[PDB]
Amino acid sequence: DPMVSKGEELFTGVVPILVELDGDVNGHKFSVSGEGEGDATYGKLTLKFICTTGKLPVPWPTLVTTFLMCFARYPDHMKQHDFFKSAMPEGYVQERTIFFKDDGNYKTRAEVKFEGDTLVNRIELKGIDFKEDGNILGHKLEYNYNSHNVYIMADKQKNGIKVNFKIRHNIEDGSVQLADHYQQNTPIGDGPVLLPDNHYLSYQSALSKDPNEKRDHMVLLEFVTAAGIT
Repeated sequence: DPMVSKGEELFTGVVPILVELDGDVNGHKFSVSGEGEGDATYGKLTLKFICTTGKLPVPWPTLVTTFLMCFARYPDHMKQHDFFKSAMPEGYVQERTIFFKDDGNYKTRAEVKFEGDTLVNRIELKGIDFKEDGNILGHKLEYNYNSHNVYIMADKQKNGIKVNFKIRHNIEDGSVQLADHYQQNTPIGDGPVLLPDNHYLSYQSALSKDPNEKRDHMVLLEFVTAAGIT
């Protein structure tokens, strides 16, 4: 497939990644810089984020989904389903609203694209209507993360895709904070892009700390594989 080729070809090896986030949650302002690499052949991403403004005002787990679906491993049998890569290198806009149950919401807009050999994820985040002393602004979420399917469909009208999924964040009391994700991706460019049949990505994420790092930070390791189209 000569089309499913240019984009796909960009991910056959290890790709350097840069992530930049400008954040405002209930007027609490913050910036985050991320670096690492992705290897889509194995669905593997390795990232370190730093809050460059000081103390992050929300729990780092809450920002995992916001901080690279073009790095998912698509089985050869599902390569016609890979919207993310087919939009490269001109890239794609990923927008979300993330509804925290009985709390506030994030609204995000990201541009994901190549700048030379680096894959870059530039994000603006706004959060509103949070409780001061809720699970999020009041930092009650454990520093861990659960494995979750992510559901993908065509939005044949924005010439893009819609994505929905729920994240349950473990709270320090043994309970869970739900984060209900609604997502839309559209290509930046005018060229043909793959519009997939319904399928899902399986995600697993592992959070850690750099023992040598004194700034407020998160180390994230993610594995992601496309499925649900046997």
